[PDB]
Amino acid sequence: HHHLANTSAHDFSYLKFVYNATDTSLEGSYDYIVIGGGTSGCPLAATLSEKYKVLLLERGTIATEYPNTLTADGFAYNLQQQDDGKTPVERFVSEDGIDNVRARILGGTTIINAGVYARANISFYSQTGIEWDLDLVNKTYEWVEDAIVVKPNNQSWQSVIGEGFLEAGILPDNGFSLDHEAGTRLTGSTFDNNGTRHAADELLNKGDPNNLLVAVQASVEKILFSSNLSAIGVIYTDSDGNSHQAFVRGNGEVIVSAGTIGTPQLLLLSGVGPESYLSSLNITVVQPNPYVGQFVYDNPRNFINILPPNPIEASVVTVLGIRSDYYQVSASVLPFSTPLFSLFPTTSYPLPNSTFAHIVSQVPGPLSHGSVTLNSSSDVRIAPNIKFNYYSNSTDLANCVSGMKKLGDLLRTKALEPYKARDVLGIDGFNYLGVPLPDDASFETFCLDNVASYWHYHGGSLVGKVLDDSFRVMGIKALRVVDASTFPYEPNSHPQGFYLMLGRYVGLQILQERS
Ligand SMILES: Cc1cc2nc3c(=O)[nH]c(=O)nc-3n(C[C@H](O)[C@H](O)[C@H](O)COP(=O)(O)OP(=O)(O)OC[C@H]3O[C@@H](n4cnc5c(N)ncnc54)[C@H](O)[C@@H]3O)c2cc1C
Ligand SMILES: *[C@@H]1O[C@H](CO)[C@@H](O)[C@H](O)[C@H]1NC(C)=O
Ligand SMILES: *[C@@H]1O[C@H](CO)[C@@H](O)[C@H](O)[C@H]1NC(C)=O
Ligand SMILES: *[C@@H]1O[C@H](CO)[C@@H](O)[C@H](O)[C@H]1NC(C)=O
Ligand SMILES: *[C@@H]1O[C@H](CO)[C@@H](O)[C@H](O)[C@H]1NC(C)=O
Ligand SMILES: *[C@@H]1O[C@H](CO)[C@@H](O)[C@H](O)[C@H]1NC(C)=O
Ligand SMILES: *[C@@H]1O[C@H](CO)[C@@H](O)[C@H](O)[C@H]1NC(C)=O
Ligand SMILES: CC1(C)OCc2cc(C=O)ccc2O1
Repeated sequence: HHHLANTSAHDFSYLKFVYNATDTSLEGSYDYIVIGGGTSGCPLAATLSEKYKVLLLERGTIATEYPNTLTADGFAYNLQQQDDGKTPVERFVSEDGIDNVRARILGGTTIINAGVYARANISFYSQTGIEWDLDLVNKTYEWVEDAIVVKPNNQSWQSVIGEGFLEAGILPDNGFSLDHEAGTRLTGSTFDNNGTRHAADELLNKGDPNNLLVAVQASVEKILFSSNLSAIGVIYTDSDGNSHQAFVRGNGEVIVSAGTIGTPQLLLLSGVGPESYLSSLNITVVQPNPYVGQFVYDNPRNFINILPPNPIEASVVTVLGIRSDYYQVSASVLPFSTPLFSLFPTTSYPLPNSTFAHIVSQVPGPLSHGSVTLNSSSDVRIAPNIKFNYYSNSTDLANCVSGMKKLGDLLRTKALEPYKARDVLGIDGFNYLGVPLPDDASFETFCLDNVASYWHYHGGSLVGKVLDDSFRVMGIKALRVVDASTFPYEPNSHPQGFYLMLGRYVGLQILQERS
């Protein structure tokens, strides 16, 4: 952990090569175009720029425009803020009826998230069947961590929860570790010890400023193809609504890094997707693939909220309780009168009047899946439909049962006993905001009725379905996808670490292949 970042201001040096998409001089040929300046997109573009001319296209603006994105304290503000179409948080509702958000900003979801940093479960690599260069994976983790990851300071609530998890039998004590392993640990954070947010945008600082150009408020509308099927370029619109073209040249490539929602949307809009679905919308099929926008996953979040009789200190999540069937954390939260959109699954949820502990469990996988479909066959700014089918798979429900029973165990610990309003023997001694924990039937109803998004959604452009083991779109030359659309299961409890790593790792695979 010699390599970890220090406390330091958010580094915006890269703004020297960030331009408004209104600049027509950006139009032309590049070696690489990366669509979406997010978690995977930024480190991929920075890596490619070491040797090649790169255009990164991001639909959102720069984080300096929304200062509440740059601190731990600002986290709530971004979810409370109304979505006017320009804000870094884009609000949506799944067809399941569950409120949710995605990022719309340079840096992607790393600019709005809860900061928790972990490496992938070391078993993930062989699970995929991809021939990963495991030494390069680990060096690439250190390259991310060196830039943006700290060892968090002590926070009283995280220490309480950590003692609780251990007392509740989530063993062993792993101390401070970045690794996803069974047991309780302090993990890394992309919030520094001063509360400054560090994010994927800062990895642009590792790019070559002579080779990397970033266009912001660049809404990529279509992938352009040859007339040997190859991606050749993009159409993108600017904030005034004027259109622009950029192309790749020679052995160059287009990479889509537009996220679980944005990637399948743009593939479908560009005629890459299920023949009968695109034909039904009169979208000309460039490449039939029955799986674009299929196998879209949202790991369930289930939770209780306790209202201690004495104030607790607010904390960022740093302490994790990991089993193979559930991943658990808790945030301590200040009261608010404006709700944090998607913290609770609907807008009709009680407001807290005092500090509360949000105590949560995450279902692994999950095994339930749904799909992304177009709402508009022409306009990328119109959000696609998304459905996750929470708990349609009974293994997911069985796992939520186990998780909720373990949160029961946690509330019974000596660790949590001081946070009860009444010194009675049972967990009815706590005061709850919303529904308290309840044989399995009542745990099942609790799981089904009170599910929220963990925000760790993934899928829609899966390796083995749409992509090969090199992240290439099967049947198309010069087109890759690198982002959370690529895997049907989580790499770990907190996937930003994996997707930051993946952007640079695939960039290095691209540079090697080209040698
Ligand atoms: C509120 C919240 C909290 C979270 N907390 C954590 C946590 O603490 N730790 C953790 O590990 N994970 C966390 N996650 C999950 C994790 O951050 C995400 O899974 C991950 O960042 C996704 O990376 P991505 O590259 O797939 O997408 P993104 O990072 O969202 O990148 C996609 C980018 O593409 C852009 N875009 C989309 N369509 C287009 C288009 N057509 N043209 C141009 N640009 C486009 C978007 O604006 C965006 O910037 C959280 C998620 C949320 C929503
Ligand atoms: C780009 O320029 C337009 C005016 O042409 C302006 O409205 C918009 O805010 C600018 N966006 C950025 C990111 O500078
Ligand atoms: C990669 O790092 C992990 C710790 O994150 C370690 O368990 C593993 O042995 C390393 N693998 C290789 C091939 O070095
Ligand atoms: C597609 O176009 C045909 C005309 O060629 C029309 O009959 C059909 O209704 C159209 N479908 C859609 C969904 O636009
Ligand atoms: C790590 O990954 C493998 C799935 O490949 C799994 O068998 C194991 O449960 C996972 N462990 C944890 C603690 O998530
Ligand atoms: C577009 O979005 C709304 C959800 O807000 C939905 O009711 C409507 O039917 C959608 N249109 C299509 C074609 O899916
Ligand atoms: C759940 O998931 C697996 C696919 O992984 C499948 O075998 C099983 O049939 C599904 N279960 C239910 C209850 O649908
Ligand atoms: C938003 C708030 C209140 O603080 C951060 C937070 C983070 C996780 C991530 O594992 C889950 C829940 C949560 O709650």
